[PDB]
Amino acid sequence: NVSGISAYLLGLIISDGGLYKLKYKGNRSEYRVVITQKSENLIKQHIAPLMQFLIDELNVKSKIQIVKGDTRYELRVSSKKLYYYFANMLERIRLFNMREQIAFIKGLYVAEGDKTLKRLRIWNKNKALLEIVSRWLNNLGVRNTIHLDDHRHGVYVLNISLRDRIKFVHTILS
DNA sequence: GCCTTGCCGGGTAA
DNA sequence: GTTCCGGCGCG
DNA sequence: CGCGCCGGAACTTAC
DNA sequence: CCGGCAAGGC
Ligand SMILES: [Mg+2]
Ligand SMILES: [Mg+2]
Repeated sequence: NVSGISAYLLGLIISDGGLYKLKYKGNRSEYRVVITQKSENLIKQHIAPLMQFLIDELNVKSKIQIVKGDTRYELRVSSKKLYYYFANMLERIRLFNMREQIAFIKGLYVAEGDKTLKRLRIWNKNKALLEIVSRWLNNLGVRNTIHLDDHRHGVYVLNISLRDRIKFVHTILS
């Protein structure tokens, strides 16, 4: 159970939130696992109980916080343990098994994919990350390309070929 | 001649 | 998305 | 005194 | 993220 939900959550974190090691007025600190999202409902209904499931399984004692901001809501767990659990998992991403790869790619697409489904695309500034995913998708028989989509901000796009539309949607999304 | 997809500019949602 | 701010508890 | 959870949100920009 | 434009192939 745990590996799949972890990879999915990491997907969301990487793309719509982040992992933060903080240093405050002497000499305090904080370790944060964050996912931000426009919809408070999606955070409470879908994301938070998955995070809560993981927290319980890992015996993390921190609580899930939901903080209102100007433009989005923030799901935040303040936990050194959870922070390293995800940061280490991120470093070892190349060792993911198929269940984890599929969950992670799914997270990526929910967070930052072409949601219109007329085109199948994933955006990110991290080319290296997209190239891992690109390799995974090839082994799943999903052809794709990576190109610099935005010369302003250095944002690359991973475009999934519509020739493999069906296989992508059914393997990754459904 | 239709589809796919590279390219790019605006602008919310991170 | 990121890192500032203000709290608090703990050894 | 040094570190780590809590709650907020101004500030900045990648999708 | 979105979505219009258009250039490149069956
Ligand atoms: Mg992102
Ligand atoms: Mg998003």
